[PDB]
Order: sequence, then C-alpha cells, then structure tokens
Amino acid sequence: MIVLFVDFDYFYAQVEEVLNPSLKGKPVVVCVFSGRFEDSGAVATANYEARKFGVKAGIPIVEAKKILPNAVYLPMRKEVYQQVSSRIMNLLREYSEKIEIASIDEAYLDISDKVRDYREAYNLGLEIKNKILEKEKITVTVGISKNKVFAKIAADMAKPNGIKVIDDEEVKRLIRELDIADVPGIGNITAEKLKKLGINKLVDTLSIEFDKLKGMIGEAKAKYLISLARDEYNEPIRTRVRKSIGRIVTMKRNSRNLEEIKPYLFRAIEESYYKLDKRIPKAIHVVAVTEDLDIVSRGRTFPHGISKETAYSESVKLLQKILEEDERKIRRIGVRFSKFI
DNA sequence: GGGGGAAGGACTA
DNA sequence: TCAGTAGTCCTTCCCCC
Ligand SMILES: Nc1ccn([C@H]2CC[C@@H](COP(=O)(O)OP(=O)(O)O)O2)c(=O)n1
Ligand SMILES: [Ca+2]
Ligand SMILES: [Mg+2]
Repeated sequence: MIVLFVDFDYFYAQVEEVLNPSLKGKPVVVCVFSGRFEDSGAVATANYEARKFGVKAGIPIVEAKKILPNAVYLPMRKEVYQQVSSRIMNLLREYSEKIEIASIDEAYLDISDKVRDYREAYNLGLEIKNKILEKEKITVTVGISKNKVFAKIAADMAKPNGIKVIDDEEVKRLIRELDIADVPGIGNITAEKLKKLGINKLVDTLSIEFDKLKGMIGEAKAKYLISLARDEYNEPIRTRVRKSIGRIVTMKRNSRNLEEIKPYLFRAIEESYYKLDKRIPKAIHVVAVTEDLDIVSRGRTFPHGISKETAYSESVKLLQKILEEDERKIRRIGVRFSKFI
C-alpha cells in the first residue's frame, strides 16, 4: 500500500499572498479577532517569515504584535479559503478515486493502484505539486509512505514546499528514533501519560504490558500505537463525510443573562443553517465556553429533522439548562448540528 | 460486563 | 484586556439488560 498525503503550505496566509502579491516577502499574520476589545483574539496562522520571529497559530494577537508590531495583520476570511481549498481538492480527485479530505488543507490519496513503487509515487507527487502551482499558484508539501500516519509524518518533516518519501527502512528507523510526541494523535496530555510509563518512542510500547498501557491511555490509543510500532497499521483511506456543522462566537462581555446571550446564539444558528445547505440535522447541541474557559454543552437528538424554527426554540431550552446547571458566566456561545438525514 | 446515549476530553487543523 | 474557531473520535458515567 502506498499513501500520498498533501498538505497546503501556511494555507490561509498563502491564499492572502496569492490574492495580494504585494504581501510576498513580508511577515503575514491571519487573525481571528474576537471583538471583546482592541486586538483581542488569536492567530490562525502566519507565513514562514513571521514564524521565524516566533509568531505561530494559537498565540494571542497582542502577543504577536509585541513580537512583530509591523507585520501585516489580516482578519480571517474563511469563506475565501474554503473556496480555494475546494478547487484544489477537486484537482487532487483527478489523481485518485480513493481520496480522504481530512480537513480544509490536508488530504490523503491511496495511490497503491496508480504507481508501481516509491519512485513513481515521488514523480506523481511532483506532478501534483506542479498542477496545483499551475492552476492555483499555491505551494503544497507532499508526504509519501506505506500508510497514512507515516505519509503525514513525511509531510511534517518536509514542509514547506517539499516532497518526502519515507521508505520501509526509514519507517523502522522512525519506530525506534521518532519521539512519540510527534506521532499524529499524541498531544501534550497523552505524551505526559506515556512519559510516566517510560514510553518516549513507538518501539517502547512493545516493552510494556498491553494492560498497563491500555490502563494509562485507553484501549483505542494503545492499539493504535502498538499497531504502528509493530508496523501493522494499514487503515484504509476512506471518503470523508461531514458529521457536524456549527458556529460559536465570543460575546462582547461575559454574561448569565438569557436575553443578552440569545442574539449571539441565534446568529450562530442562522450561520449554521446557511452552512448546512440541504443537509438536515436530527441533533442539536448548544456549546458554551465559560469565563474560566471551561467548555460545557447540552444537546438533544430528535427522531426527525430539525427545522430552523425548532432549532431556535430548542436552543433556548438547552441554554436555559446550561444556566440552571452551571453557575459560571458565559464568554463564548455557539451551536453544533449533527446526525444528518 | 457492556450496549446506548449524553457530556466531558483530547487532538488536528 | 492572552485566552479564536471548526470538526472528529474516544472516554467516562449512568441506566439497565
Ligand atoms: N491552531 C491552529 C492551527 C491551524 N489552523 C488552520 C489554519 C490554517 C490551516 C492550515 O494551517 P497551516 O498550513 O498554516 O499549518 P502548517 O502546515 O503547520 O504550516 O489550519 C487554525 O486555525 N488554528
Ligand atoms: Ca498546512
Ligand atoms: Mg504532538
């Protein structure tokens, strides 16, 4: 099995550079402005010029401006990025029937029935990069290996504007030398749990009792890591089907007043239904982020589709439930629809 | 023990 | 006043065979 992973380079920022070439060469930072106050919000992404200075996705916009006050700060235009992405995804579809769109700027292609070996896989990779560059003027990084996990790892090692093949011998080397924290699906929390078990490399998961590992990180992740370490991981590339659609916004001020929160909630529902387009959900969840940034949610699944009117009435009840069961003030409020018919 | 379902978590983008 | 937004899958917990 041969998997080819495509990962668009610093995507949002790159799209803004393509739409406005005068920005090339300068540090560009795409931001999510919350509106609570001047420059409140976080960085969605930044081009590599800005990253050289430590500006990365996730950091407060103010922190970024303290480090790079003269960079170009742009508001995120998600709709634009989505349209460019869909066009690029359509180009990828021409190279394989078996394609998994993981997110807005990542996709896995099973090309095992398209190429004879990694030599040809590498060439298809170059062809894919050239096609996207030709059509959309966007650079991407390609990762190639025996399965989805190592194809992605390859892309991580090669970005930006790269192409990397991780052959069978290198997979074995990585199983023994790659820090387990760099394996997809292993975040800080899980990495620390593993640390306590003396596990820092995939190979280490083969020196401990499965029972002990499963007790620390759960059966799902335990079987996952072991299959990888044993080099048996071969999960198929599956066509992605949207399971949920939602919208969450930050309020001007923290609140516990139902009438003050409702407008934000209804606005989120309107935007959610716009995005649903044709899809009809059977489940609705109201999600709230409290003043201390904890996340609380209350939902309901109906035996039928949810009309926009039902969404309005039910969302109010779910919100009242949240206010009745949690005493903290709310900072962000939103909704998420799922279980489509 | 575990199927189901709701809600809390962890993780990726 | 540092603390966004979108989406997926697994765990925890409780009711109840
Ligand atoms: N914490 C995050 C992280 C990523 N993102 C989004 C933004 C863009 C999209 C692609 O990100 P990039 O191509 O810049 O990531 P890269 O490949 O590591 O350079 O993922 C977001 O909104 N918040
Ligand atoms: Ca990317
Ligand atoms: Mg990690």
